[PDB]
Amino acid sequence: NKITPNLAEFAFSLYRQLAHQSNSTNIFFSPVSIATAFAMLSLGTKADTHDEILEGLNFNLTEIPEAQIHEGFQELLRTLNQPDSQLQLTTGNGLFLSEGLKLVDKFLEDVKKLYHSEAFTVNFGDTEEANKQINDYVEKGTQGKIVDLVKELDRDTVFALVNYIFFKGKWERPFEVKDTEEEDFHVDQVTTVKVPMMKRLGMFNIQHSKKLSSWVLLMKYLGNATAIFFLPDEGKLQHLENELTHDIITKFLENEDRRSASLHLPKLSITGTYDLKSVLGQLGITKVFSNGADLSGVTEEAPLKLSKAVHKAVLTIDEKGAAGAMFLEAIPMSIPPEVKFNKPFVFLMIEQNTKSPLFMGKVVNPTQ
Repeated sequence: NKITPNLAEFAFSLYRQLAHQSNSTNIFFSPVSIATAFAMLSLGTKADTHDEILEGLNFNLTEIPEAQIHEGFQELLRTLNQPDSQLQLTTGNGLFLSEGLKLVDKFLEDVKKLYHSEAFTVNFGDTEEANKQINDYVEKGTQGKIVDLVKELDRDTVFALVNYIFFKGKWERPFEVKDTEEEDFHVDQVTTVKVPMMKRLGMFNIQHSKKLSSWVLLMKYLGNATAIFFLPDEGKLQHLENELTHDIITKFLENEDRRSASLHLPKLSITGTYDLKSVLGQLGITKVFSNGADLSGVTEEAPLKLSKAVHKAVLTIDEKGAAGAMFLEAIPMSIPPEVKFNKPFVFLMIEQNTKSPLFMGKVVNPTQ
């Protein structure tokens, strides 16, 4: 897991930029899927174009050899795509290139073999049909979950990247649907809205963190992932966002102690759609999107730039997800603390093998 600290730093850098853009929107993105997509893209780039990409993913190229970078990503892809995965994690990256380009066979091999991704040739001279084929690929890859992803291409487009991911996890210790009820969600300190709220009395990996001024809940999925929910104390959301570090996360993941709690957690159906050109440009990745791009590993003779790059992540949290593991947790008599995720909170999903940050986000209003 040599690249996990870099991915964690990329997650935070990406998160802190989005939360600065808008402070009143649900955030949800996949640090892993975005970083995978552009590490794969870097294989077709050279010189500064290449270096800007890996540095933008929080890799110090003076310290970590590039072979270890791509080895880390491909080992991460090996665990996420096990055929016997209960993770129910659907992700894909599509490269759409102008059919008039002479593509380097080495790049297409690396994309399909090393990164298990997809590359398509399209006639960008028909800009509305190229857009349809891009949206059809995402809709077919998500079996109808993500529809009409790309809303507009510009006529000069010759190279587009789409990165999607959809997660519906199954809780190892599930909630009962009968106990889900409508509850208040404090969008601010004087305002509430009603949302469907799951609840369960059980033995939770849960603690209050002085450092973060937050409650910290860890719940395991069926499969190889854990969800971490951060509930900030009153007026402490910005403090929580500032203080998150990879080492603080690791200590939480090492704790296996359990205490009783009456947990209230909203059902969630949230999506995030991001312009990676704009977003990753703020993180230093710009030349690959500019006329000066060195994409000579993709095509040798003709000029090329990445004209379009979109990321869409979809999350569903509910009670269960297809029956009968039958865990019995023993609940002590004492009064269990009431931990209600009924105000803005942050969350992070972690791949259990690599400790990689599969997702990160913030819920400011479950029914936005």
